Amino acid sequence: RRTDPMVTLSSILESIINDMRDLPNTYPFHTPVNAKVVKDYYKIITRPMDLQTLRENVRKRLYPSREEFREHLELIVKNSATYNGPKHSLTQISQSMLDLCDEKLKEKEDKLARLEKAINPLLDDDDQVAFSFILDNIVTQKMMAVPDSWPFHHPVNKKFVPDYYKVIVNPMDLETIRKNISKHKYQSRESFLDDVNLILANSVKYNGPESQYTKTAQEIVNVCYQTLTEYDEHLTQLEKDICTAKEAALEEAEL
Repeated sequence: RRTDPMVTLSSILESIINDMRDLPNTYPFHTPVNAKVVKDYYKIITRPMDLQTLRENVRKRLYPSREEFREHLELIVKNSATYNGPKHSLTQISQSMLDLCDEKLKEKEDKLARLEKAINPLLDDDDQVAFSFILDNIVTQKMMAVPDSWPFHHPVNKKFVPDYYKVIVNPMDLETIRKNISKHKYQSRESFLDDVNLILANSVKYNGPESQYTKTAQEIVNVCYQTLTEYDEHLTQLEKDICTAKEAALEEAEL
């Protein structure tokens, strides 16, 4: 049953690296230029690339799609253009590798498009963006409007509260939550609420259960819950559409 789409994609990329390595005359691009032999090379080339580095990157799961892989590959040709010359023999050799890569990626175009959706199912998904937008409005319109909430709007300032980060191991604030929303970190309200509740847990632990600041944090948490309830039906639909889209993508990658 379930194979990880990033493993499947990386294996195709790795196979392409090996086909490029096999090509005649490509050896100077297999490994990084040796600084001790080409003494000025890294003064000219500031983003170096070679087949070994590319393969380590594939291994490290750095590429979620064709596009980021190809970009790095192309840097091998651009760097040769710059260093050896746009029309130099070595530059035509590097281009021979880019050309083989494109041919192999065209060959596997349908499987790759499916792996790529499975790896990043919610890129430009209107349901995720709509869901994020509603959460961001709960934060800015409701949670940040709680009287005296400002000290929870941004991370605690160490300058005025110097033991904070010694006491609190997992700090959280509304600005950090908004940054998470902006990056579409939350797919359902459960993970958003983990962060919102962490704000109150930190204040119960640092300021104490009866502190005025804990009472404020408690009101921020209450308004968050009340507004989510208000919007429950609309949010359930979005959550359903998001969780379903992820699953459908992972299955079409298998099938």
